[PDB]
Amino acid sequence: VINDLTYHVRPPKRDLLSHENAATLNDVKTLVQQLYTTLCIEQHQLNKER
Amino acid sequence: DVTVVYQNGLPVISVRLPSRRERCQFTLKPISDSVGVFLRQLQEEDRGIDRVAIYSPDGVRVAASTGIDLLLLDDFKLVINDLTYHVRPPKRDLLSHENAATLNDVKTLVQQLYTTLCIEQHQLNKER
Amino acid sequence: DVTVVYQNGLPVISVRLPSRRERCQFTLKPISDSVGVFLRQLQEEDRGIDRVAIYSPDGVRVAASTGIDLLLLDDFKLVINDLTYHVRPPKRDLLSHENAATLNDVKTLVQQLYTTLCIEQHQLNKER
Amino acid sequence: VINDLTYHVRPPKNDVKTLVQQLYTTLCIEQHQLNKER
Amino acid sequence: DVTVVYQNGLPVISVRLPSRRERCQFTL
Amino acid sequence: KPISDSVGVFLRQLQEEDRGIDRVAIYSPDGVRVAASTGIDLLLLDDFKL
Repeated sequence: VINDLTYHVRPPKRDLLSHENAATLNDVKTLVQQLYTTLCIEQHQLNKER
Repeated sequence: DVTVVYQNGLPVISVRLPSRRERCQFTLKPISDSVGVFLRQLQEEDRGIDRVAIYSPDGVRVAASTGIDLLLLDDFKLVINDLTYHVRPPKRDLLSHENAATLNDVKTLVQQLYTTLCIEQHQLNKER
Repeated sequence: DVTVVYQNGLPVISVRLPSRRERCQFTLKPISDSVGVFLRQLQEEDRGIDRVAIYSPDGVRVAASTGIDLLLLDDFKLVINDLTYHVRPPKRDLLSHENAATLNDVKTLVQQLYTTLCIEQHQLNKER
Repeated sequence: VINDLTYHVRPPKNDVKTLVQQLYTTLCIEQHQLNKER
Repeated sequence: DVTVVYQNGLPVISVRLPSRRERCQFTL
Repeated sequence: KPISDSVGVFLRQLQEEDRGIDRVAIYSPDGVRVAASTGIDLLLLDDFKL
């Protein structure tokens, strides 16, 4: 969107990833993030440096 | 009407804005961001917000020092200038109270993804 | 009226703050956080706080760059402009004797998973 | 671009798989090291 | 819904504002 | 001073007199907002929701 001109723009789409594998990999990412938040890794991490 | 969905590992929160009354979305890193950065991002994207603040649902205000993902374990009340929004889709999933079973889930997904890509052939192709 | 709560092994200090008379809670760190920036963010959350100070009740000022874990054992006296608050830290239980190796194995393994995930966009960042 | 003339200046001079392979070996370092120690 | 009325010699225009959706007035 | 000051000058003085204030306004006896450049004497004709 520019001044009153809705240029609808698309990229030349390259997927290079299946949908089910994307869902599994997203689950892996979010699950590691939730566990990092859950058991408070960075506290233990700075505790080793201390 | 505030939602949040995990697209590709990042939480994508989507929110209604006062000026121009368009819903806007915000993709934010759970680790490199505090809520103060998020409120800067709200008042930076659209300057029609006089006051914004995040309320934990006990009425207590979540100040601008906490982590995003620390706040994403709970649902919470978002206050734009007058409209409040108790936002509760953050998809609280860690009800197991067992960390080892979640790591079993981790290696289950990893072995599944290892198998479905036939990646050992790619590794031998790299060495070849 | 100010309480200190352990959430996820982290101290949460909820404060009855000035003019917008609310509870504002602070998610802190024992080690990386210190008094000199805790008071900075407390001054950040309400600009109208003129004089803020903190000390163990026999002391007159606990020092700047005091470790918060040193303060998480003693009854500090929190000082705001009109208000004083001497309050206590809660008790921190531990199972670091027989679940120690198991939980630290889990901590090490999930940190290795996290540095597997996050390192790719950090290599390029450090290269830039 | 100058007002008239044109310099063709000549100066002299997958990604998911690597991540999931590092992730796969991250699950199976410790038992492999404990076996290789013996 | 914009109006303007002459209060004491000055035009007092009153207008709706997007943020907070309160009508505001302007004496000019 | 009603002969020299506008609403915005009074509100910036009320703003700087504290620091813990962020939102200030002067409303009508009705719900509408008196602007910044309005003269004080026009505001002191009647009451107002501060």
